[PDB]
Amino acid sequence: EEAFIYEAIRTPRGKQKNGSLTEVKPLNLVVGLVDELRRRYPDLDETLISDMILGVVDIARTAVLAAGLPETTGGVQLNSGLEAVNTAAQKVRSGWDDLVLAGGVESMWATDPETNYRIGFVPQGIGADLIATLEGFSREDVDAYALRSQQKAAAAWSGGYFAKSVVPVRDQNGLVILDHDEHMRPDTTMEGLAKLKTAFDLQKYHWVEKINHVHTGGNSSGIVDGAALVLVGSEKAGKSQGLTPRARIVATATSMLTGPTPATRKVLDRAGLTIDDIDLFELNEAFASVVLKFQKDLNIPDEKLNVNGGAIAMGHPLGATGAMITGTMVDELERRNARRALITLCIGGGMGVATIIER
Amino acid sequence: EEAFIYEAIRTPRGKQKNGSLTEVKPLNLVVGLVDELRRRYPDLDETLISDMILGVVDIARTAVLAAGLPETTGGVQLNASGLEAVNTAAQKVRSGWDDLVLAGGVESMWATDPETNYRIGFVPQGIGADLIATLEGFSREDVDAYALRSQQKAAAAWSGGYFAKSVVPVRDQNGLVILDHDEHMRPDTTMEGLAKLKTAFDQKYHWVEKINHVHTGGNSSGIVDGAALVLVGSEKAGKSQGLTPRARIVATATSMLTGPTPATRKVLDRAGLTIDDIDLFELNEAFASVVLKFQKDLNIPDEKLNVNGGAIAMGHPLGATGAMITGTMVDELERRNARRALITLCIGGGMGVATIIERV
Ligand SMILES: [Cl-]
Repeated sequence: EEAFIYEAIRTPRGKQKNGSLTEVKPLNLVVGLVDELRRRYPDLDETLISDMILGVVDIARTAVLAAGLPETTGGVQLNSGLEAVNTAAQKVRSGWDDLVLAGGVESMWATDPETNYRIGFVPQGIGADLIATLEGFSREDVDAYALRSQQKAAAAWSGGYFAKSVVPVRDQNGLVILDHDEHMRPDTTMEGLAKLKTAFDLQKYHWVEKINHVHTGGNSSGIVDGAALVLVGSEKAGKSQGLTPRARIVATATSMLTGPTPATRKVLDRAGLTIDDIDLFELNEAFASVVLKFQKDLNIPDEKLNVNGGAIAMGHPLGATGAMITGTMVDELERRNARRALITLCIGGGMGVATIIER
Repeated sequence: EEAFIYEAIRTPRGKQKNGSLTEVKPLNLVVGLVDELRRRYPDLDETLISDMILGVVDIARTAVLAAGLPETTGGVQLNASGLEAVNTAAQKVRSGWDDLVLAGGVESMWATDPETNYRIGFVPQGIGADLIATLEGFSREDVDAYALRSQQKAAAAWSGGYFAKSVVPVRDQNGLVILDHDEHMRPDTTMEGLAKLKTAFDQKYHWVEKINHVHTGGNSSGIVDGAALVLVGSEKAGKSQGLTPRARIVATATSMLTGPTPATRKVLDRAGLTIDDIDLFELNEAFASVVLKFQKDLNIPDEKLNVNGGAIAMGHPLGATGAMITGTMVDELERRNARRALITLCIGGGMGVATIIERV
């Protein structure tokens, strides 16, 4: 039993505290995606949707009720060792569930020194600086990575790449509240990044005399509000409801900011694939050094990594991350007419998840 | 891809506060079961064990490490809501990418009984149980007779030797036996004894004037210490390691105290089975009224239900419950040369889970 992605949508991402989604309750952010799916697929028999799976870093069960999904639909809420998309594929592959909604939601800690904005866990930030210290990534390296995120995000937005999947959030009278990723800073420059103050100032690594603190509010991802859902199902369930499969989930696997690397090696193993076989690599951008280390570890070509930008630009939506970056790849495989993407992030108490999809 | 159960072991159950496992750390209860699986299958390649999944009401990750399981084995903690250990393990194996999985749980020290101040176990849960008794017409005598039969059938199973293969004694750091039996059991229980007990829990159902409070510390299950583990795997994993499959997991499904009923109807639908096709029904005994309602709802024969006793007698081990009652059925199918059992419990923010196994 193969698991296919039939749809993958998401909310634009709102800045927390003083942004556009601050008054919108997380439930309503999730129910609006269900309502968009219904507009897209009005004939859909929801009796086949066995679970809504929500990552939150009783909303899954409450969301089912507020959306008016069937009472036969369960709610699964995830913070240990699992991930939403990975869980939905295993359910469907097991052959006892027919359609699953999988994704997550975030709605308002490490903080950047000048803006007081969440970026987002203190010891993670120190680890990030340790990685840069151990691996020899300079302040200019991590800033150059941040710049390329903002640039690729800007190119993706202005190029229309996200038009199909990014669903405007509207108020209870229909006025658009937010239709774009407002955390983006497309005016970002290397000179601007260099003035920013470092934000995170160990005995296992006893040869390190001093940590070279290089991460800031500009090369670490700010936390943003948002929701995302992926509709996963069997072949028979989708051909039942006249849905067109958009990608196949080839393999998934699971394995303190270094987790994505081995989970990626493992998923590649399970699928009988190598790095050369993957057209696009998508890794959540929690901190620039962590992405650079992943790239350095696996010899990942620059032109294949986070090709439409990542969380440094658009924001880190915590629980919603997995469904957002999956959908970003489902869409980008189609725009490129490319074949395979590998999507990976932290679960993540030290633990990573990696998933290979096929167009 | 079929999911098979290759082994199912469990700790005896310790009374909380004054009992035999009160100073045994929950981590050690789990590690002991791993070390027992090793004694049984010493040539087993643990590299095929992809996860340890533990329900508890960072212990799964710490368990993997303390047990010296491989660094490739991950930990999954269900405390992750709407999921159940054994059901999650089955689906992983059936998915085809995981070869062997350890699934179970652990409890180690709220509604209490009015006299001995034990725990039994959430106050409003007990009110719902009384409410069910009132709506359905179960008397105090009905709920007590149910408790009595739990004690009797557990007494029977224990003295008959039924649990000898699966209940693994807990031992101290010098090897002395700390606990080898289900010490919460009260085999001397009588109807006269149960009737003296004080009730513990005294607009949707606007036609009910007063709730008939019938639940006590003798017909609601006390919470106990314990751990349990089920080893689930694929056909090929078992044949590489030369393990003998004991049962196949036919189906499993998921759906305040009524959840097991629809989950059971659902699992039955998925497997293409009726109630007549099941030899044994095993439902966790949180409260006597809830077991009687399940039985009454689905027309379950008395001789098929909780046939070796349940939590009222042996104790409710919270997170360990699913693996313990699963193992109870793997053994009892074997002992009867019977074919199928249905194992069910609350997850359970209102959510029930039911799983059908078939003896292989
Ligand atoms: Cl890049």
